[PDB]
Amino acid sequence: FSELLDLVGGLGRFQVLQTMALMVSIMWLCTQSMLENFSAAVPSHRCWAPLLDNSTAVSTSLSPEALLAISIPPGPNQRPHQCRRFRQPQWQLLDPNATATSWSEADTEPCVDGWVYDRSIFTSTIVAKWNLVCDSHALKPMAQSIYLAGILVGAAACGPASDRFGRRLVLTWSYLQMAVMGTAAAFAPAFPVYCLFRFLLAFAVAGVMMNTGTLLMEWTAARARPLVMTLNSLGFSFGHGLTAAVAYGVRDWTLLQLVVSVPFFLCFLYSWWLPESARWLIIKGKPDQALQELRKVARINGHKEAKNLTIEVLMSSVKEEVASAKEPRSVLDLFCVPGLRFRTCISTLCWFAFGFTFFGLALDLQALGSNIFLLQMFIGVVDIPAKMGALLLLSHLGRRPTLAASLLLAGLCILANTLVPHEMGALRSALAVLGLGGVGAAFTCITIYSSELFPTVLRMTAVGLGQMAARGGAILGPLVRLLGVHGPWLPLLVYGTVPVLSGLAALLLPETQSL
Ligand SMILES: *[C@@H]1O[C@H](CO)[C@@H](O)[C@H](O)[C@H]1NC(C)=O
Ligand SMILES: O=C(O)c1cnccn1
Repeated sequence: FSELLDLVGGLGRFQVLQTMALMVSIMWLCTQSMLENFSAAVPSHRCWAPLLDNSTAVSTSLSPEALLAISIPPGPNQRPHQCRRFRQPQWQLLDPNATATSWSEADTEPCVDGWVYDRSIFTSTIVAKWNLVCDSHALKPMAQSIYLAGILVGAAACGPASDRFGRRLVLTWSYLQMAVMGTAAAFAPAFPVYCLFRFLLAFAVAGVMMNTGTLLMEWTAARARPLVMTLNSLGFSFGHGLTAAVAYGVRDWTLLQLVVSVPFFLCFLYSWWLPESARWLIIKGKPDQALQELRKVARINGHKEAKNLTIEVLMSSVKEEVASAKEPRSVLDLFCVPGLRFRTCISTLCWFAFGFTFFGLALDLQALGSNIFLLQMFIGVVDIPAKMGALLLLSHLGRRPTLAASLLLAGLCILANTLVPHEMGALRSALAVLGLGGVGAAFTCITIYSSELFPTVLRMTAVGLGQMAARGGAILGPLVRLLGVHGPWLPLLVYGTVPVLSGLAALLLPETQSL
């Protein structure tokens, strides 16, 4: 194909503008995924109680700090209980002689009148709107899991649809669906409806990602292709900083979810001016339209050789692409061939480790450290040098030790976070940030390495299985957080163990750098 691109400008003004236009959309797309650190933050809470919250009653001579101790019992973390209140105010508990043995646990009752939430950091969040606390605590990670499951299902649908209807068309309607479903999720009347709209938003997020990457590749000359996928990878890195920047200014969840969605109407609008993939048009038998796209790109690049092209030139020069239809393959082929079972298992395990660990940890930063805004910023700031250093080491040391050391770095940082005492919030934050940096570096490695471990006809099927396995593991990410009831160290132990074991397994893969 690339000879046509060289006649048209294989890197130039058009590809520069296209890369910029698609990177901006990827930034906003990243914010959509990261939003529920802020849209679904858990403000500290207690039961509603008459002496504290019905100020219209007879006036109080005591201070709130005394009334709270008189009204809400102490909880396990030596702080006011989040799910119980005294059935009758415990005036006896104010005296200096008093003890916790002065009341029976049967003297408490659950929050019949509902909860009161701390408004000092966030004005509102879905947790506070629909009382996703106490017996309902499981509903937050369920919502996160439903979003990630939407991404899995949308990716499964995108492939067939993209090959039938074209890269640009599916990208266009994906942008529209993101705008519409995000706006709808901002105004959901009930929690089931919020879940439905977040699922349908995720369904489109998958389409945007896949077709962004594909439509960059099918318009970029090979000499510049590694660079462009590196830039596509940094779009998400800037998205993390953008999430921190927007969420710092917009403390109200409806307004936040609306503000990050509105941009996709603009993305939808300018996706109509992008040219459709010429490879796809020729493969599907429409060289007359492909000629129009090619001459359009040549005009954008200010070129002069555009006069030379005709549909016969296209059909003659793109034969090498047209021939690709003759050799179909399937996922079972990866496991039936005895020499490839081993590679497939270990590689898929690495993909799974990336997805599971990242969307396990990155979606509860409120638990990993002291300040969520700086945490969300720094998992973007550190992700950039992690990725660049990964590329350098992946060139100098080879694929095998770089992937192994990256995953082991991630795992050992996350596991160390179970040892560091709770008082050292700064160090706990730093170790979490470094762990997520290692996971990003490992993503950079496994993307490339999975493209080299396999023979050329199975290459695409193997990368497909890998990315689908990452999508699948991400669903289990949030659900494993429910183990925290047995101790906050246990989810960290799981999130840390998975990358360690997969990193050790990666040492068994063959090195694919030629020397
Ligand atoms: C609040 O106190 C007023 C005092 O007159 C009382 O009439 C009202 O029923 C109380 N409401 C609640 C919810 O306790
Ligand atoms: O690893 C992936 O490809 C993934 C998983 N869940 C959500 C987004 N991306």
